[PDB]
Amino acid sequence: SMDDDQVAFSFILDNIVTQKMMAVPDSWPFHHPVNKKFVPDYYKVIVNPMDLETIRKNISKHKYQSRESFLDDVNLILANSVKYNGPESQYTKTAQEIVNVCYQTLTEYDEHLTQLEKDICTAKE
Repeated sequence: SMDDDQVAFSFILDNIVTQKMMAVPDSWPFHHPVNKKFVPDYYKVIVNPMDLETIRKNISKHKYQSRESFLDDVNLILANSVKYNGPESQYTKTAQEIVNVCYQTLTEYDEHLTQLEKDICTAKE
């Protein structure tokens, strides 16, 4: 957490969110938790809400020690959209672009994230 490997790892994840996932066109509705004022039934239907701001807060708190836990929350954003909006909703297509560019960027950074993950895991000993 305070160690530089965790901080460097969190920094890379935050940059994927801000530079790539939040840059997806029309992605604003995913940037923050759903507003109940405009979507009144949302929290009755979706039991485990997730959004990009919540992911960034988790990164800031160093919640993620590897990409598997990060991806679990990223994929939950899409899972909720399929359930709430439907599999062919414009909003679900946006969520899929967000998820897709996240995976693509992780791949571009693989060798580097792999090293940080290994060292973070090593230090947990």
